[PDB]
Amino acid sequence: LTDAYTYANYDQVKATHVYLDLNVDFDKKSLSGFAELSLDWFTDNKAPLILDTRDLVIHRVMAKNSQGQWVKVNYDLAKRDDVLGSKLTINTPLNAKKVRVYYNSTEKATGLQWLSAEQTAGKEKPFLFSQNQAIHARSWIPIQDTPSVRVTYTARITTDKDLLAVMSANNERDGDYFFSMPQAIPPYLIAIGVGDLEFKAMSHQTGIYAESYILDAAVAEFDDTQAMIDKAEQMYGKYRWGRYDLLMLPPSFPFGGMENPRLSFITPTVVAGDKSLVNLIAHELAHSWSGNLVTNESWRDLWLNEGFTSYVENRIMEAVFGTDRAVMEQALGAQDLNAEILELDASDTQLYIDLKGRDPDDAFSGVPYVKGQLFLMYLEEKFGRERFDAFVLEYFDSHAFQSLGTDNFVKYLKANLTDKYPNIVSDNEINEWIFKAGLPSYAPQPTSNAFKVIDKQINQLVTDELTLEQLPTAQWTLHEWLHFINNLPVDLDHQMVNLDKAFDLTNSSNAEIAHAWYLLSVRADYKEVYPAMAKYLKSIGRRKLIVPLYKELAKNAESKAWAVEVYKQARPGYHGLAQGTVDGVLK
Ligand SMILES: [Zn+2]
Repeated sequence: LTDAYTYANYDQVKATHVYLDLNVDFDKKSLSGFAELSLDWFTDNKAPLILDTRDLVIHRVMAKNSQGQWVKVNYDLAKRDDVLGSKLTINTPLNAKKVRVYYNSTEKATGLQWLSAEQTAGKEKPFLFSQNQAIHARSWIPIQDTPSVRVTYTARITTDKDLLAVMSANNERDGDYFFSMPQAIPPYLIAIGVGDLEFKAMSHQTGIYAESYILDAAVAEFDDTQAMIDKAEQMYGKYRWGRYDLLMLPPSFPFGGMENPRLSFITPTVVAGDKSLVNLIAHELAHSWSGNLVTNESWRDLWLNEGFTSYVENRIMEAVFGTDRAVMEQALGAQDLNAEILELDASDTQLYIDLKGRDPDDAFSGVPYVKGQLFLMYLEEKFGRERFDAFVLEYFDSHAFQSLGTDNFVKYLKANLTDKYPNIVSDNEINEWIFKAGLPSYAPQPTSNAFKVIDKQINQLVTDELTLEQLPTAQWTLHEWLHFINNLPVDLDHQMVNLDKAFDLTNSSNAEIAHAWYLLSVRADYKEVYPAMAKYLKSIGRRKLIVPLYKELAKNAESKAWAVEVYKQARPGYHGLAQGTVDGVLK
């Protein structure tokens, strides 16, 4: 029961399957039908089935008694929590083997985005998609929303004729689809998308679903993913899910992607045209092992997820693209970790983070990913890949479709590494790594030559105050451009213009570029890139591409006001998960 946030008494009862009978109503913006949990009881004496819910409407609850008869049981729907929602206590027959809840979700459901046909690319049909991480599955599924509880699911979804349903299971149009996931997964991984979707594959087990405009552009961009999976299997074990597809969501998607088994939800912001932001997909394919195959039991073990997924993400990048692309990305990333540790509370920089009773979304940083990566990179360098990678492979094989907590990871990390090959790493470096704030100083600090030739170059003194701009720009990769803009000095102000007029980083195609540019601009007061930044902020709603922009922007009361004026235009359209965040950084 290492886990607040769940009213679910997963102590005595545990659901092993979920049959969903739902109807997708776009006018009422609600899914309505029923959830049929199949349970496994541990205690011989009577106990209630406690389930998590949110802005769910309950019609009736049934359970199967000692004689398989669907009898009506009664429930209590507790007062709504601000973060956990309303606890549903259903009074179930001693050992009820099943329970059927009849409900609907409401449009205020926090785990679902209802996009009007106009907020879509087709402009003709609306679009729906889920995001159930961390604790939003309950907003449209009465269940034990806990990463500690894994269930298989089958689901009968009803939609309109001329709309397609997708989920994180096997899809065998008409408007009557039924999906099946025979693989036990925690709820945050139950996902659904409905819209005017088209499908093209790329390989034998990889394809894409999208709105046509981005379809072929997307298939041209991730046609490497098959490679990700073959190189990834080589070192990490088999891809136990069968198929791996990509679901491009509309520009409104708040994140960069969700690792929904068999169907990763990807932001359109990565279809750049040059394959530069592709580590995102290598990153979502990494979850297949960390955070999907083996999942954190609570949200304080969230690093066992992002950490390892970030580490494996890079490896897959080295294997298919080469270690120079690979460490060019570890550096670029470690620079932000350092920047975040600085703006962060010296309590959140810990790996086994304390949530303090916060929202699993509020309490969220880059820490567990990069610091959890440097951590495993530390054990790599310490033991070697042979030994480290054999261990990591067993680690995934041994926890196949299981849950794990920080304390136990340690027990295993010791019994299978740190103690297997003794006297290399001490339990002080282990404890220090996962429990203490900031970085250990002896923490790997990936360094990229190419980057660092640039470092030397950024030294064109006061400005064209040694060297012209006849640098190797015409050879600069996306990575090499973010490093330039990134450690370029914040004292260029206007001084800045050669830069934009020569390379035009303002109207820069790649979004990452546009980002780092406006970030630096507003910092140095390059006040010139405010209009382009406006459309940018109004257009895209990915958090990690507007959030930090709204932060720096909202730190000069005169500037912080320009924010509210635009955030009042871009506000509608953003995903709730984003609005929420920007709503706080904008006072
Ligand atoms: Zn992730």
